Amino acid sequence: TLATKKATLVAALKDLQRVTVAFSGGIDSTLVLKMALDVLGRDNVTAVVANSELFTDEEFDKAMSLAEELGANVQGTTLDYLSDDHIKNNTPDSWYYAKKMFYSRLNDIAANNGSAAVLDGMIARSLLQEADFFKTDVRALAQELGLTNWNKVASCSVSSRFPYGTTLTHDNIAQVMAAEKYLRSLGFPTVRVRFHNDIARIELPEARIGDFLVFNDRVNRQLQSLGFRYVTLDLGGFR
Amino acid sequence: ATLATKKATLVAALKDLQRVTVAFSGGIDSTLVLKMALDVLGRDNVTAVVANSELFTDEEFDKAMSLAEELGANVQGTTLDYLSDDHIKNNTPDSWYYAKKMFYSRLNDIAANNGSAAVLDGMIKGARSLLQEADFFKTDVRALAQELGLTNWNKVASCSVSSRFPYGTTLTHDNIAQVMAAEKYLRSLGFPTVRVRFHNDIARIELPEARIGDFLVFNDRVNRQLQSLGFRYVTLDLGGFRSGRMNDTLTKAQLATFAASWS
Amino acid sequence: ATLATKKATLVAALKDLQRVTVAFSGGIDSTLVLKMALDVLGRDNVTAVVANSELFTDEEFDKAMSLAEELGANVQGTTLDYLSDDHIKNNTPDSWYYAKKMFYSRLNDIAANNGSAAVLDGMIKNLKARSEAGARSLLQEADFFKTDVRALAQELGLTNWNKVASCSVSSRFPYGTTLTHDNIAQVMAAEKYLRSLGFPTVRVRFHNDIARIELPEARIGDFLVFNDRVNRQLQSLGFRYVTLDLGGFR
Amino acid sequence: ATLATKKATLVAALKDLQRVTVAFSGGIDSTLVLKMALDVLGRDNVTAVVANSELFTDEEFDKAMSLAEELGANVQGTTLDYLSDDHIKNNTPDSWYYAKKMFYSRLNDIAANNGSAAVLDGMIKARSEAGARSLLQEADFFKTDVRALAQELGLTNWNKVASCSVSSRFPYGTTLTHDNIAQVMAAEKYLRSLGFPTVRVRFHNDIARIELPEARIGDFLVFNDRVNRQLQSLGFRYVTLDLGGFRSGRMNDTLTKAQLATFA
Amino acid sequence: ATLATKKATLVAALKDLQRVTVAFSGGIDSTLVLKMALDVLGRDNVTAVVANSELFTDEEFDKAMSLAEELGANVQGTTLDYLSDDHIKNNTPDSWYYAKKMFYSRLNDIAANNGSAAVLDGMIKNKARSEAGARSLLQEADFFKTDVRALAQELGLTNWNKVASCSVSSRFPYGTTLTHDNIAQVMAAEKYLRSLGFPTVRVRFHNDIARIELPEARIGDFLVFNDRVNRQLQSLGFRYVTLDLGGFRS
Amino acid sequence: ATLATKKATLVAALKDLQRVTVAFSGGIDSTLVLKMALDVLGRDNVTAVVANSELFTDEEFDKAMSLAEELGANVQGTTLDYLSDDHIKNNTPDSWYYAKKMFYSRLNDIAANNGSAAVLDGMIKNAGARSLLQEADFFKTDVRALAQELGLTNWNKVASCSVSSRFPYGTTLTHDNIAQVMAAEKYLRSLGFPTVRVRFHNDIARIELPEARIGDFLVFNDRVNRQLQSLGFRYVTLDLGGFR
Ligand SMILES: Nc1ncnc2c1ncn2[C@@H]1O[C@H](COP(=O)(O)OP(=O)(O)OP(=O)(O)O)[C@@H](O)[C@H]1O
Ligand SMILES: Nc1ncnc2c1ncn2[C@@H]1O[C@H](COP(=O)(O)OP(=O)(O)OP(=O)(O)O)[C@@H](O)[C@H]1O
Ligand SMILES: Nc1ncnc2c1ncn2[C@@H]1O[C@H](COP(=O)(O)OP(=O)(O)OP(=O)(O)O)[C@@H](O)[C@H]1O
Ligand SMILES: Nc1ncnc2c1ncn2[C@@H]1O[C@H](COP(=O)(O)OP(=O)(O)OP(=O)(O)O)[C@@H](O)[C@H]1O
Ligand SMILES: Nc1ncnc2c1ncn2[C@@H]1O[C@H](COP(=O)(O)OP(=O)(O)OP(=O)(O)O)[C@@H](O)[C@H]1O
Ligand SMILES: Nc1ncnc2c1ncn2[C@@H]1O[C@H](COP(=O)(O)OP(=O)(O)OP(=O)(O)O)[C@@H](O)[C@H]1O
Ligand SMILES: [Mg+2]
Ligand SMILES: [Mg+2]
Ligand SMILES: [Mg+2]
Ligand SMILES: [Mg+2]
Ligand SMILES: [Mg+2]
Ligand SMILES: [Mg+2]
Repeated sequence: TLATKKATLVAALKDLQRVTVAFSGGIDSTLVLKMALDVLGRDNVTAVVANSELFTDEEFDKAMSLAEELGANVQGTTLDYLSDDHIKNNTPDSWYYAKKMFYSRLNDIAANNGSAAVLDGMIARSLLQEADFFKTDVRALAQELGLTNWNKVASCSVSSRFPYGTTLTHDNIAQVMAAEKYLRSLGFPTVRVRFHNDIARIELPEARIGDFLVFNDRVNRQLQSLGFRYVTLDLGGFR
Repeated sequence: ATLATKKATLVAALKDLQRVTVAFSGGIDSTLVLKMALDVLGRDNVTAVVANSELFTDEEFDKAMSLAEELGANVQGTTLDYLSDDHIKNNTPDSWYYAKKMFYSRLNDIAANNGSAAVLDGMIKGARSLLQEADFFKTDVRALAQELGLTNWNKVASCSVSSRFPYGTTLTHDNIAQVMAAEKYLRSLGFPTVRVRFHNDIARIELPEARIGDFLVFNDRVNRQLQSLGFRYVTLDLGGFRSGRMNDTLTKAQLATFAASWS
Repeated sequence: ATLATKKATLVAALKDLQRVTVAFSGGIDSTLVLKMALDVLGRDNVTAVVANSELFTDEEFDKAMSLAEELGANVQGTTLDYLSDDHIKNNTPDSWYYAKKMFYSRLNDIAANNGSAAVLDGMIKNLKARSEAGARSLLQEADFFKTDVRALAQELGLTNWNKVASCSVSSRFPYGTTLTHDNIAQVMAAEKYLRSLGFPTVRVRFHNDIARIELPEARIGDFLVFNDRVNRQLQSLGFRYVTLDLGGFR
Repeated sequence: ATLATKKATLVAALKDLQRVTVAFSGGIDSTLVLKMALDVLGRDNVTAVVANSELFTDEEFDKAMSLAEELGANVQGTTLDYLSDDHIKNNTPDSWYYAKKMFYSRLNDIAANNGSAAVLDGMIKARSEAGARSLLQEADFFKTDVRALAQELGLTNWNKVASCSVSSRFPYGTTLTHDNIAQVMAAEKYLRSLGFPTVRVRFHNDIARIELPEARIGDFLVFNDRVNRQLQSLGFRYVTLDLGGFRSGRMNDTLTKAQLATFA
Repeated sequence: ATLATKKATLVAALKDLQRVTVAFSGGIDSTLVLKMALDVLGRDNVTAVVANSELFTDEEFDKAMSLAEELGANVQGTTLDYLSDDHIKNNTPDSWYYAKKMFYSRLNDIAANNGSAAVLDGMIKNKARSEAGARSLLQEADFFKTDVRALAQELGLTNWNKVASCSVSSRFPYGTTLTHDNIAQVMAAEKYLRSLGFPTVRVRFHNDIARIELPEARIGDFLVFNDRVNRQLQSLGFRYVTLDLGGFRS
Repeated sequence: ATLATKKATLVAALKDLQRVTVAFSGGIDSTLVLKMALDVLGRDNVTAVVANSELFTDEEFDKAMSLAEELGANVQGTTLDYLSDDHIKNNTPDSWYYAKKMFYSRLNDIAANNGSAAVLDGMIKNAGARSLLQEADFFKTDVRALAQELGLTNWNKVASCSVSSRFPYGTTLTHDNIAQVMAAEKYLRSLGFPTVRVRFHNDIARIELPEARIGDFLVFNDRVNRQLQSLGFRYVTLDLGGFR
């Protein structure tokens, strides 16, 4: 039952005392943070929102507001992922070196503010995952707590827009980020502007490509003014 | 009158029954009944029963079983053999009634053995439909479900696969699986509301009209996929899913007459 | 041989016949036969005949009638009752021979009654019913292939002819399905309505209570604005379900 | 009767007249009259007149002048100011008639000054007021007889594109101006330039209401934004697409085509 | 500083007022106010008022009345005749203000007649209200949008009208006279279009023209309804039914 | 000037030349020229030459050979190797110049060897070759009018362009990369899109379509994607700007 799973989560937090919660602003880390606040109190919880080049300022700013809005003391940290050459040169194992810096930075903060653990929200401790929370358990328990506000856009590292072996730069990331942001603003929340030097190759879910046709000309000019020479749509669609 | 009066009628009927067996489909209506029964009578006085059958997907049974447990109910699966009844097997126009009889015979048998005073279902405006007795309309169901914190249920209206077949066509495991696989494939492309109507060698696909503009990119893949499942011709119904429900005043009048001409 | 030798062969055969009846479909081949008959024998000595029937559209008929007039021929329409022949009515693979037999029988009656020496059709080189009725395919006898037809038509200044290939409506019904006046009309009215929307190439395949519409796949995107009207229009023609074949044309 | 008799009637009427002024639009009908007039009376006895005006495109006028020259006729262009008549300028339901009145008046003036015996048009009361002669109609030509004789005469060049007075883009009672006429003409030309040869930009003050064949509306969506901006820069505040399309109800099922005709 | 400090300011202002009349729209803000008013003053000391009018739909009124009941408040509906004010009727750029003037006038009449010490609305930190002395307690306690959601969550509030309504006058050009008939026809058109799956829509009124505003991303799927939408809005009184090429809020 | 006047100028020039070799593409312009030459000089005094090459399609070549015979000309096929020239093969902005040199050079050899007085092509208004339509001031509208008057109706209506334009400047043309682009465009034309470019970007194909056609193309996305991948592209894409 959900009530049995919440007790597992309630009990696990009680044993840990002071915690540092890795907070993404999504529904999962939102549930963890609110449950931590409810059982341990605001003086014993630290919300950490990681800012970095591989994810959007909109997600960072949204998460920072939501943690404060949920009543947690919130702290920002900036990771410089591109200082790592594996990330900078986008190898197939970049993902690994990024996570190392992420968890290292939160492990440093937790040891430095007296936390007993770093917590995350995977379906470090994933107490939701240890308590056998499914996606549906997350929804019911959050509604029960009166939670309705969280970032519903699933973010993924911008390195996925670049081929392996391509050097990431500050300029490349900003160009892809602005292009994807413009496209979401047209009504397409799921999109990728895959970077191929002078070509942008846009990925949309195949079910959305018919609706996109009204925007062809505007997207072409906009992504050209961001620096692409050719703006194209992948016939295979998203993934 | 207000929702609170409708809720109070519901609480009162539940307490009077003491022990209930709740037929739980996973839709929003039976969820509210199940939630209310647990809350007023307690978990030891409620048995959630989910009927699994050949006419419905294992996906709906599994989803329903998990939701009943997640709400804190003891839930037991039971399997009905609808195709053992000749009216159902040959899909007569009253097949629905013998299916419902076989359904309710099974839940009354379960109720007698677990000491329940009644079988509850989620019918709204031998079994008891407390939502209907308390004058719940569809909007009342949604308001109390929101008030109660209920957010998980199957939001796609489930329907017996017999409706995909003409009256008089014999249902088989082969033709049922053929219809379900076609519907599962179409859902897997992003069309959660769809019907693959069976007409022997013709597949007639029904979509919400608002989605048919999106579908064209899949024409060739759906054609070839449904052919390998056994159809010779794969077609899209021009009237779409629930023809006439979206139409202007004159053409809903016209399509309703067309729909009555084949009564 | 040269186009000129083939043209000369055709001219001499026409001269020998003096008076002719041309089976005129409006297509390029009988257009060439008809124009040549006119040029060699004169308008007074040529009767152009367009057959109207239940298995083909009135639009194809009226178009041929106007085209023959435009070439300067006296044209007469005749009606065939193909469904009175049970071999046609029962839609077997050999129905088309009995259709052509009835067709050539009517043209021989017309030719006999106006004193023509032959019935002419536009068969070209690369048919039993034609020879058994004694009709002449002078383009085929003169070794005209399709490019010879185009070459002589260009030389004659012919530029207007019916470019739409006609097909008997019986292809809308599966083999063994009985043709009736009502089910033929139902398919014809349906296809005529769909063409009127801007789809000149279309098929309404008959499957009793199901209409299965075939469109060129490149046109299906345009069709969506018409879904509801086509659905209701074809139900009012008697179908229970109106469907679009996901496979497209043929 | 027979085609040969209809041609003879036409030839004789031409001979009885001896000198004519032929109203030449460039269409097939006035092309046939002009060719027959030349053949019977000779170029010195035929004057081709092409009327230019604000209610039609410059392309069609220039096209007609060249076509008459191609037939070997002495041709005169004349310009009409239809907007000087208040019925035309204020677009009343009878505006068309006063347009023809001004048209036939100007051609009669030309014919009287060059010594023609009649004005000829290619029609198959403004003519009975002016004295205009429709010799094809007096000889009972139908449309196919016009086609037969044009082919028989070896005519192959004429304007096959249907022209329509731009006054039809304006509601009755709306004042035509040089500006709003040019505004409508510029809009339709832009839409034709995108690949839409059958189109109307109906004028509704600050609104443009575009009529397209419905089979084209799906492809048109790729141009929405460019059309919106282009027609706004021509002076419309709102650029809209008629949901009923070009010639509403002509492509509707029987029930809803009679309900669309009832509403109108 | 903190939500708690802001909540405290609001609670004290509520206590100081003892008895209040709450202007309840059904939205999140006035939902927060009404819940705070009920929790602090008790159900006998708060009157929830939902304004019904021609410039808004019966559906939003029915939702707000029902929502106020769900919160456990005594709620009373009142009807405003916005069209009685000629500034509103002739839709000048100042129509909005004369509407709010009439609104706050009616709420003061109710509050004075039930013995309330103030009318409360749900204005937050982010006009004709101050020209009536109505109190925006969330605004005085410096509630921003995040504070409203933060406190609503803490109070267990999850149910409110999430669809922001908009006065139907925005469908009419400045200088256009609003009538009972043209308001109702614009409202029925938008309702019919919402019923097709377009919750964000505008039917702009231009006498005999309806100019429909849709999000551009929806227009590809909308084509399947063109003819039905065309005939439906003509049956409502439009002579022409059109789609704005610029989309929603062009 | 009237069409009859320009045609008369054309007739006189042809008579003046007596014997000509006509560079025949199958398009409307060279079709008009070829027909006028045949009509004025007779089949014995006209040689139609159709150039086959690696930069233009075998289909357009076969169509012209058929069209020349149908027009009543003795027609000769000749094969050019544009790629044997390094300027062409290395695809610079000067490639066109060497291509035209090689083209007119081969036609001059043919014309000199059969005794023609000139090579004729179909240039219209707006080298060692005569463009009689341009000298007689034919515009596109005059070409069509005279073509109709002559009863000409059959010609290749899709405007041809050297395949080298599918590759960026500085990209070396190969037999393989050309064939890959030629197969991709042929597949696309076979679906009903006679105007298309498959622009080559190594592992990316960038398809250009007339924008008016892009709405209908969507029913083909997956098949074009799969087909152009088996031809060797990794990503198959559509240019949002459309054709040209
Ligand atoms: N900027 C970030 N800052 C802090 N924590 C993060 C951040 N991004 C990801 N995480 C942490 O890592 C966990 C898993 O990350 P991820 O976003 O990939 O999965 P998720 O399903 O979206 O979880 P969530 O719903 O919490 O966002 C989050 O629950 C969260 O604890
Ligand atoms: N497989 C099933 N297993 C158990 N109970 C079922 C099942 N299907 C239907 N029911 C029960 O019988 C009632 C009838 O459900 P039905 O599908 O006919 O309408 P419904 O609106 O979908 O109901 P609901 O919202 O409760 O799912 C359900 O409310 C539920 O109580
Ligand atoms: N409705 C018809 N009316 C008169 N003759 C017809 C008709 N249909 C076919 N024919 C005659 O029979 C001949 C064969 O017609 P068929 O359609 O099988 O071949 P075709 O290639 O289309 O020839 P064509 O170019 O003349 O149309 C025609 O050339 C014509 O002479
Ligand atoms: N600009 C114009 N200039 C001179 N005459 C004109 C002009 N427009 C129309 N006409 C003349 O008035 C007659 C009627 O023209 P109308 O457009 O009404 O019919 P039509 O069927 O198109 O005739 P046509 O084939 O000659 O174009 C024409 O036949 C022609 O004689
Ligand atoms: N029909 C109405 N009846 C009663 N009060 C209303 C009504 N409409 C608006 N209001 C009141 O006026 C205040 C502001 O109105 P408005 O809708 O413009 O802003 P809002 O930000 O949407 O507020 P809310 O979230 O409460 O709906 C509302 O918070 C509410 O107190
Ligand atoms: N494969 C080719 N073979 C023979 N001649 C050619 C060929 N391609 C071009 N030409 C000749 O050179 C001239 C210029 O051709 P080009 O394609 O560049 O322009 P064009 O407008 O298409 O002319 P056309 O209508 O005749 O094809 C042609 O008219 C023709 O005379
Ligand atoms: Mg997340
Ligand atoms: Mg259900
Ligand atoms: Mg034929
Ligand atoms: Mg005309
Ligand atoms: Mg609101
Ligand atoms: Mg060419």
